[PDB]
Amino acid sequence: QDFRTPEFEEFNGKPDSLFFTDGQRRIDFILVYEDTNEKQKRKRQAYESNLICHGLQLEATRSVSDDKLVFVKVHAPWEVLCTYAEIMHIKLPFYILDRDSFFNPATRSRIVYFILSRVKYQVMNNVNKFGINRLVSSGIYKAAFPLHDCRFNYESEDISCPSERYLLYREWAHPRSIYKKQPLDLIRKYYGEKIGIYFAWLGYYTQMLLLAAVVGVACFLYGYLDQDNCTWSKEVCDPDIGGQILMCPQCDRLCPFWRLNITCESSKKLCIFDSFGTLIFAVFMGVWVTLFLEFWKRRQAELEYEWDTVELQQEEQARPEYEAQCCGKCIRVTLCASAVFFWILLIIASVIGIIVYRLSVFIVFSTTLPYLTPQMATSITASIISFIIIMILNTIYEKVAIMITNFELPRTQTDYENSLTMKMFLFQFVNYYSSCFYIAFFKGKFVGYPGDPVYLLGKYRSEECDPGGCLLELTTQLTIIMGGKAIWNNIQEVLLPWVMNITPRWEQDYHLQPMGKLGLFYEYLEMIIQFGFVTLFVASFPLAPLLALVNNILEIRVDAWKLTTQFRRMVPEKAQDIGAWQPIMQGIAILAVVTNAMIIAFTSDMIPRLVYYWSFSIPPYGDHTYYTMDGYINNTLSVFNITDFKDKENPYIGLGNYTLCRYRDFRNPPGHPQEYKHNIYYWHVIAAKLAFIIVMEHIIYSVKFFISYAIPDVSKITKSKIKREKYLTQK
Amino acid sequence: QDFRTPEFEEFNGKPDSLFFTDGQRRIDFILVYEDTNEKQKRKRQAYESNLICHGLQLEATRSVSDDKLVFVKVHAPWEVLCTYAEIMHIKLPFYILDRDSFFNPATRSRIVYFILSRVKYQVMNNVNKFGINRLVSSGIYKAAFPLHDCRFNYESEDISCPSERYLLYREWAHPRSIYKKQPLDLIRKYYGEKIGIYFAWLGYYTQMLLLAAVVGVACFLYGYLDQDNCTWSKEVCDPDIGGQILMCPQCDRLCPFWRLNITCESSKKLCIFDSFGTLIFAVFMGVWVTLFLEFWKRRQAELEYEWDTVELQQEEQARPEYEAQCCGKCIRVTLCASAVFFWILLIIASVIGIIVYRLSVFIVFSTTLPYLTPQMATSITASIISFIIIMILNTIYEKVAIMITNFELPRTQTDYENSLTMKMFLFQFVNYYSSCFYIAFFKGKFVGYPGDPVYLLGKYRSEECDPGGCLLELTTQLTIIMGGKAIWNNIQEVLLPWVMNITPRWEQDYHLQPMGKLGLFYEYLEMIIQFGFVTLFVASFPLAPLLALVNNILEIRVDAWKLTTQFRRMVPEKAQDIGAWQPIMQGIAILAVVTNAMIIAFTSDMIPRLVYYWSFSIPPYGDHTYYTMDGYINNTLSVFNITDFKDKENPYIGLGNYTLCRYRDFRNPPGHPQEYKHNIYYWHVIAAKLAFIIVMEHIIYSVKFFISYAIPDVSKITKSKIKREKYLTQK
Ligand SMILES: CCCCCCCCCC(=O)OC[C@@H](COP(=O)(O)OCC[N+](C)(C)C)OC(=O)CCCCCCCCC
Ligand SMILES: CCCCCCCCCC(=O)OC[C@@H](COP(=O)(O)OCC[N+](C)(C)C)OC(=O)CCCCCCCCC
Repeated sequence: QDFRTPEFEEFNGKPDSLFFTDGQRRIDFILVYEDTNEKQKRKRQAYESNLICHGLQLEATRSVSDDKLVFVKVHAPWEVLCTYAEIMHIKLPFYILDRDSFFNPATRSRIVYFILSRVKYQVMNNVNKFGINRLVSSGIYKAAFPLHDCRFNYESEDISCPSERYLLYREWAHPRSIYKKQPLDLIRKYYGEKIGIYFAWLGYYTQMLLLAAVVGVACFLYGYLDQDNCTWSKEVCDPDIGGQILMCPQCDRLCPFWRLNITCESSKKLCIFDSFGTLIFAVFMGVWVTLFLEFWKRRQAELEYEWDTVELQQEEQARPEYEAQCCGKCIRVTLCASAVFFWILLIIASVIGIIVYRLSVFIVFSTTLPYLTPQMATSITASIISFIIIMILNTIYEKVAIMITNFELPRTQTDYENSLTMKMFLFQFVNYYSSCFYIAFFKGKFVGYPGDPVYLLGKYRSEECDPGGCLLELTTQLTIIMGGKAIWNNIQEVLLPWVMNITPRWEQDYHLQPMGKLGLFYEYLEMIIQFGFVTLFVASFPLAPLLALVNNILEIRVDAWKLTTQFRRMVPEKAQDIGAWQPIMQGIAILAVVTNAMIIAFTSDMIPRLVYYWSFSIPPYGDHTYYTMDGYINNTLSVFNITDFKDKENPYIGLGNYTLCRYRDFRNPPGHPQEYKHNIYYWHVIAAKLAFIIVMEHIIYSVKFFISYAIPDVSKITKSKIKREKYLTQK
Repeated sequence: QDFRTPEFEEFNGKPDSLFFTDGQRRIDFILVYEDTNEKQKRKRQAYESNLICHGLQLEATRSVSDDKLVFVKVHAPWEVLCTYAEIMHIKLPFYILDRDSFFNPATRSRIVYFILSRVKYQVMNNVNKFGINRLVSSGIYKAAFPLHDCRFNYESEDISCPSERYLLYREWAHPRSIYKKQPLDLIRKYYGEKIGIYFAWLGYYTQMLLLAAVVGVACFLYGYLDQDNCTWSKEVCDPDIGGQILMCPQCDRLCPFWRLNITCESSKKLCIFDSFGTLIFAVFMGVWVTLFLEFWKRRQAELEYEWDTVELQQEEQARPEYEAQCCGKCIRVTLCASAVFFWILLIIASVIGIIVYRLSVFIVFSTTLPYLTPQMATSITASIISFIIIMILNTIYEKVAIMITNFELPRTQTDYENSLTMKMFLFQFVNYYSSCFYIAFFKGKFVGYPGDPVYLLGKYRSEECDPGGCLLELTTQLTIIMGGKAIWNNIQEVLLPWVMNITPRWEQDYHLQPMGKLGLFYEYLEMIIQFGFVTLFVASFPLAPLLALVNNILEIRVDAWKLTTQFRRMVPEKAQDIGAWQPIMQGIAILAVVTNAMIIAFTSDMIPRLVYYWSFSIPPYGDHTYYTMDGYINNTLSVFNITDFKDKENPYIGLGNYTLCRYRDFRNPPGHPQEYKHNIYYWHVIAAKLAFIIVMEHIIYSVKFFISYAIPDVSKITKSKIKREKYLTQK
């Protein structure tokens, strides 16, 4: 009730003062309020009473535009600065040249934020009810933000203070400054080591993506230049050889007998994407991943020394919702785990809907066709509809997961962000990569011969793949999803405000958007999901690091322009690493080695070509003299006489005027004793596929272990600097 | 020259005083010397001068038995105790009840050892030439040991001091106290947290080996009880079926045509060791390994809290050899790496000598035979000769590796122990497990059909395996090596001093053996090598954890009796973990998952039995009705008509009066078009083997990752104790 703030001067002489009316002390925080309201007014006055009794100097100012709002300028004198600096253990370099400039205003802002989080506001209905975040959650204060130095598109009128926001906008956040390196010490000094380590991680990720994109475009150029040497494509759309294959139908009855002449252009793309260049690129990408992780740990330790992020934390004060709300926690985490499991089953049901749509619209496209084949058109529209489902479901799960982790009770903001990180990454992982996993590993891998086809649930045959392989469909789906997400983000964040185009400093900072309690987390998530698209399916097509590099180069500058201009100034924090995203990245790495090996083995369909080249064109099995690839299509596809194993009994007879069809499997001809069991060539191919998985997995994992053992976790320059600062501190 | 020690009292009133002649101050160290000698005498007197000038109180005593030796009792007063306790940051619990008993004499001994390592002994030929270890390396002091409390087999005569060595011998080191648990706080308090963490690791290793041995003897009892249900053994030594197989010869000419009747007893053991019980045990042993590592990290963090081992280290003073001796370091480490690579190539040449011996003595045993077959006798004598070579080579490499790492120059004792650990573990690893790796993975796996056998170097055919499999020979080799090492250590350390069966305290402690600069390191190495025998080849036979448990139970007590009675009292040190042995153990774990999977797949020969049971006894391939195992031997072994592919041209004709032989491979009969290429059954078996490797490796590694994620790295009780001590220290 007593000890009100010093009353309003409201002079508004300079538009950007960043100082009190006496001009000798600097504003650190701004607290905004308005004026059943009498007890809240007593509450605010008691908070300011305990605030002045703690030692912070205060001032009021009524707003010149809207007289309901009152702005409270908060300054910390030097004494409480030294006491709470010794309390929270801030590392310092020494310079007593200016007491005001000894602490940069980021450090002053986090000191005043610690003081505002410690102050009790006298409400003892529940005893010891304290906090500034409780006041803005209760609504008696609207915000407790610090101030920006100046406008971004102008110069600070005060020549005393540095116009650091203008310098950061001119050198880092302008889109016509996209070529310059990020000034990382300015970003750290102005925004804290939680934002600075994010932008350092993003710049380093951009450099490693540049390396991977250079090697990927080299391998893709090798494939595109060596697309003429490929023999099986030239054989499959030779009209004499592939035109007379007469492939067996794919659906039950409503699909006609089709020839293998039609897939030529498809195979003319497919040899660019399943060649030896993609194998060399995936074997490179494993080593690139372990280089990425090891040099990230080196850069993280270098930032840990240089930005002194290991300073001692506080006791991690609980959330105001957890203080205001408080076997039960066990059934709560069980209920939220069952909810996220139910949502994962919903996205699996969406994938099954994509399968059923693929079958039905393939029948429709086949009957409406009389360039692009019906299979490629079916795959393209399926990928489009699928990606639209991905966008709808990830927005809906964003809202639902916010509500789910708000339903259960975490203790602090760290545990809240960790639980939200876990469930959000789990559904974003499954939601983005489940369709690609089904295309790569479970599409056409379980269908039988046309005499006894397999039925998944009855009346729906499992979808058959093209005789070249399902790698082109996986490439189409992956490119559609990744490019659609990149174009969606570059229309939402970049194109929208670009196509859209006196008062004091605190009033200008009020008319902005706060960053939120999560902050950079969502942005982090995008890159992590993008990381999986770089890493899990890199053998699908090698041009994914180039698209990721373009999206990352634009993402750095759109995050910079969002953070400098759009968002309010946040309280600077300390962070030694990115958080849970580094264990998530290591898990994605360890899984994606296996995923790349299984994409080259099962999906890419180059191991049958290698086995036919080395062991099946030889006089024990083939009529050729030496190792050669011609005659691959005629000796690969199995022959089927029309003898249904089975009650309709007419899948192919009603439209068939030819007695013999061919199909993509490795089984015996019908004249054989074991007429439709698996051939010796099938088991040769399967043994070679699993041997390739074992050899590539063990070689890549041993190389990654040896590289992680050979590269030190911290650089020699950083060890020398640590030794030098220890030796100078000891004296 | 000045400030000599206070002169000799030599009263020798009590045999165990552990106090000075005044009786108020406790002896902490004993420095022994004797008396071109004049400069060394001046050196010793200058060392004692700087010692008394630092503040330590000294006393001399001439020896009553041998008058050349002089014993110097070293006491630290309370002032220098507090100053150097604040210097080296010793954690304390508070009790000023006795100033002498505030620091236990282990802490007093390590304080006085720090002081003796800091003191400069005035020799400024090379400037600042300092250390106590330099004096005992130079020979002017013989030793600088602390004192034991009392005799082990008697009670201390002084009722003031606790007879802690007698209590430790009575409760921990006596072989008639083998059933009691180790008193770990007494071991830690008396011997430092370098010995205490070793014995805690050994006791915990014994408990986990007890668990693994219980499950292993359960699986072995399942195999031994279910040895009658096994069908292929009953078929192979049925005289009607296996007696008429007439297997094809193994060597070139001097091996006769042998029948498969002879292997019955061998197969009667082999079904005990390749059954489903060993597969279940290896799948269990992966989870047991990750449980071992996770609960070891939990116990290590619990000891880290309880024994405060994380206290701040000093600057890691260099070795006296490195101070006395000092592109060059690069060529030195290159030369020592080439030396250890040359020695590894020598042990590979010894393995090749074992191969050549196996072939030649199999010919000799086959010609001298007219129970045990010649193959089993050949394997047994080969394992005996091999194990003798292992013992000779590991002793010789122990001496050679000491000389090699003494040739190159490490800076400190930590780097010296790490380099010796690396090269010693590398050769002990290769030396112990190379013969077992060759038996499991490269024995009989590369031999062709008897028409075109393979020659490794010319005139020597690669050795063929028995049709049951090489798992019995691997079991024999593993049991011989492990039991021979255990019996060798229990004859050398245990049986030898057991079959072998006034003066002051410092004279009794002098007539002992010092522990050495390496200490427990060699003992550590044995358990680590034994750990590989528990882990890498556990699917060979499941009774290896039982033998390891017996050897570990005896090893705890022989290390206790060595350390309490035989060895001199060492200076207590601090250690947070075991050292390099924990990364070495994690590497052995990660390798041994793969090694167990490849032992079950390639060596165990149960995947051909499963494939014949499920897919080759069926009317597509077999004459049987349902899944059954009878007819495995007749339908498994390939048939060979005598048609040599090839200049001797008579390997089998000279002793052969039968036109048809059978051999252990999966190839076609001679009437086939592809007469001797690999069968469809071969590629089915190979694909099933590699699928088993992939499935078991990914399942075991995912289970190990999920268990390492599910179990916390530190216990909840230890977190509560850390919270409580932090909350009490904050007040
Ligand atoms: C861990 C993260 C991603 C896991 C993805 C699982 C991949 C599953 C692969 C699969 O379904 O293959 C099953 C069969 C069929 O072999 P394919 O060569 O696909 O036969 C169909 C191709 N063809 C129509 C031209 C004849 O192949 C086999 O019989 C070999 C089975 C080996 C499976 C190993 C999976 C690892 C499980 C932990
Ligand atoms: C990493 C630590 C330990 C590594 C140990 C390496 C193991 C090598 C296994 C091996 O040599 O097998 C080669 C062939 C032969 O298959 P087997 O079934 O052994 O044929 C001989 C058996 N038979 C006489 C009854 C007919 O089998 C194959 O063709 C499949 C080759 C797959 C090799 C995977 C090794 C991983 C290398 C990094």
